[PDB]
Parts: sequence; structure tokens; C-alpha cells
Amino acid sequence: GSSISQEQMNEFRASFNHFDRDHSGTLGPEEFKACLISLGYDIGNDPQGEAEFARIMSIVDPNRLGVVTFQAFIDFMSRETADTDTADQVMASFKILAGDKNYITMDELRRELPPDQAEYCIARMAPYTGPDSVPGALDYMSFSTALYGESDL
Ligand SMILES: [Ca+2]
Repeated sequence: GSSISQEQMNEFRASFNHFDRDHSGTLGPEEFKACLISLGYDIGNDPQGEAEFARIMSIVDPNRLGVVTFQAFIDFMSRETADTDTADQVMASFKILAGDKNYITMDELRRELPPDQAEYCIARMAPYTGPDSVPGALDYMSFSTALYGESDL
């Protein structure tokens, strides 16, 4: 319950060189939008989202150099704490995280996600618990599409 972590921004600042088309240490407009694909951005390759992407490109330029910097990228990363349609792509990572197992532990989500994104994921994930279960197991693939408790009202 504190949004992005200091550690999340510290490992995610490395994404500054991950998708960097020219490796300038900064993602430009067409470059930033490509980096963001792997994060599950709120924009897409459509004419409306490219305008909104440019709206963000203006706020992730705090140095007025026209390029996205490490301290700028975090601005989007803290938004990650809200739902998206692209979010299906990023949630696919839970299968890689699990590897072979049919459930993920809360601890495994809390390995790749130090921040609130871990608790967000844990909450919507299917509650696999009981004595036959290990403490803090969740079904990553059979997760609740109805969120943590937004049913049977
Ligand atoms: Ca660049």
C-alpha cells in the first residue's frame, strides 16, 4: 500500500537501456512507446493511443530534452498499479515465474515485484490455501477474473 517501491524503480530504471533503440541511455518517442509494450501500457498502436502516448511523452520529459530518462520511466511504472487490457501480456510472466508448477507462491510474486504490484497480483489471484496447501499459494492461471471480492453482493 505505498505504490512503487524504491527497489522497483531501481531495477526498472535499467529498462532505460533494455529497449533503447539507439542505446543513448534514454528512450525517445517511438522508442519509449516500444519499451512500454512489455510493461502493458494504457496506449496502443491506434490513432487515439498514439496521441495519449504523446501526452505522456510530454510528462516523462522532466528535463526538457525530448527523451525519456530513468527518473521519467518511473512515472509510468507507478501507474502499473491500475488495470489494463494490455495487462494480459504482462500477467503471462507468472507462468514463467512458476516454471512447471500449477500455482505460484505469494513469495514468488514478491520476488519479481517488491512494490504494491505484488499485493495487487496476490489479491486477484486464486486463493489456494488450506492444510494441504503451503502458506501463501495462489493459482496464477486460474486467478479470479472477478477480482479479490467483487462478487456475491
Ligand atoms: Ca534512444
